[PDB]
Amino acid sequence: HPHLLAERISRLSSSLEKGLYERSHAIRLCLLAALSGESVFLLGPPGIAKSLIARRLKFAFQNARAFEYLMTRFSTPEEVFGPLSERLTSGYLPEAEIVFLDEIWKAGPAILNTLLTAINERQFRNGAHVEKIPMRLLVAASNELPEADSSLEALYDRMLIRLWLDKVQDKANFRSMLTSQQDENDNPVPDALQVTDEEYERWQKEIGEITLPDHVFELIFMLRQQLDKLPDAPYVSDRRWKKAIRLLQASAFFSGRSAVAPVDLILLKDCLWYDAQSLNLIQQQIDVLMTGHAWQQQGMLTRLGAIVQRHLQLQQQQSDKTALTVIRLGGIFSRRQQYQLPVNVTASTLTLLLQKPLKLHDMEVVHISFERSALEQWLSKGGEIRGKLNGIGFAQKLNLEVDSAQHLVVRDVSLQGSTLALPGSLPGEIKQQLEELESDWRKQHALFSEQQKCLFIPGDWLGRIEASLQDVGAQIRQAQQ
Amino acid sequence: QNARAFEYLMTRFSTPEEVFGPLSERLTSGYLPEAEIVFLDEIWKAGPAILN
Ligand SMILES: Nc1ncnc2c1ncn2[C@@H]1O[C@H](COP(=O)(O)OP(=O)(O)O)[C@@H](O)[C@H]1O
Repeated sequence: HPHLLAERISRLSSSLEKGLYERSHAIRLCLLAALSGESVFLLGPPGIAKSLIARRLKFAFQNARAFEYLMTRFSTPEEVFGPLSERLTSGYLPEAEIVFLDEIWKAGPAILNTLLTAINERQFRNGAHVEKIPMRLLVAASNELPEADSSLEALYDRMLIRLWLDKVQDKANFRSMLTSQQDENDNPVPDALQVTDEEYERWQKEIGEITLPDHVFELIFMLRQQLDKLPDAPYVSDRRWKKAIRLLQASAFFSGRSAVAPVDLILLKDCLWYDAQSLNLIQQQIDVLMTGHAWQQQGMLTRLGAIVQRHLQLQQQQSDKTALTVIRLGGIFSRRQQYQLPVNVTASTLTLLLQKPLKLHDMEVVHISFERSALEQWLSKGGEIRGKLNGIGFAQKLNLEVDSAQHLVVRDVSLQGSTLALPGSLPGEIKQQLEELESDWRKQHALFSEQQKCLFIPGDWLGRIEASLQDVGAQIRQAQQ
Repeated sequence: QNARAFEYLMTRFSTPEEVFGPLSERLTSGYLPEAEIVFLDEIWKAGPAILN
């Protein structure tokens, strides 16, 4: 039964996208809010099918009445909700399933004060007594943004979904859209896919009963603190976080799942932002968490570094078995020219370990990576040589010299000798920790391949999650070589 | 030991006949005149009759 619900939801939105190109993220987002009792905000230039989406969602229900209205600076509440005689509200707002209000950032004060009570309570003041409003979806579109200190900020804080629609950009999708014969005022949804009034009231009870896992809630446990330490981060109150749980629980209910999935957190990119400055910060902070702390991407990166550090520690401890012999050469030269090993070493940026560690540049080091292009000139011509510490930083100058037993001695500030050595040709402890970390990467990748088929997930976001998981698996495979 | 609560959201459509109780002389059983702890959320939006 729960698995068959994802087929009907995926088939319902397929018929609604007939005639609307590059609008898949706008139709699937309005469908989730219509079946859960939420709202959706649209922002963009006038002329991007912002009014057709308000008239297409009414076809999914058996008994749904649409309402299109443009809020003006001189508009009166008697034209939106209905004029009084006791109020003739036949076919307006109190008895409408889907209402559309274009340009909400310019209405009168009498309309804005009454619009805040029709969302939190879904009631209307019909003169004396009050009556419920069966509003299933509230969509509002405009073009500009409200002021930072005005009376229009109360309605913006209550709107959960805030989408930023724009014009088309693909050339192939523009030719089919420019020449479309599909009627926008017809009914392209079959009767078998239309939901009834009994199914809408039953789904509202099963949404709040969705189990909340502890591992999925760990993402919001850390992402909430990231939006508070940065001054450029938008202010997200507790009312916005409480309404985001209803949208996240309903996203997995219509996808054939019983619990909240970590992949449903991508919908927060259109709910926390509020202007053009917060758009580049919300989409960047979520992308880091979705490619870091989501599928244990960043959790395995910091754990892999401990295995590499442990492997280098065991290599420098057993360096007394393999030394470093430097062969000599004949010829006629004024200086004692030395030659390196032939086929024994062929890498350019090879690493050389050491026995007793020293303090170079007021810091410790365990391995010094030299360059094959500069080692041949120092062993023959002479002079000074450079080299970075711990394989990082700039190539600093060291006190390298030759020894009596054909070895390399590195001195510091206290004239301390240290014979260098090269790493030999995997210990049992390193292979044990590497096998356990590789098993966690395969288990985490299996969870992403079982929940990515959700309908409320954009298509361009799948290319970044797959590329991030492949980067972690490619770094662990290089250490076991 | 004997404390009666009263949780009512103060809305702009609220009337004095609902917060304190409707009249018949006023049915104020379990409202505001006979309550130990009263809670009124959002008080900056009530009417002039309730504020007075
Ligand atoms: N991006 C788009 N893709 C497909 N059709 C579109 C698009 N933008 C507009 N249209 C078509 O243009 C018609 C009129 O749209 P309109 O209601 O003026 O948009 P808006 O409400 O944004 O001004 C609609 O019937 C719709 O089919």
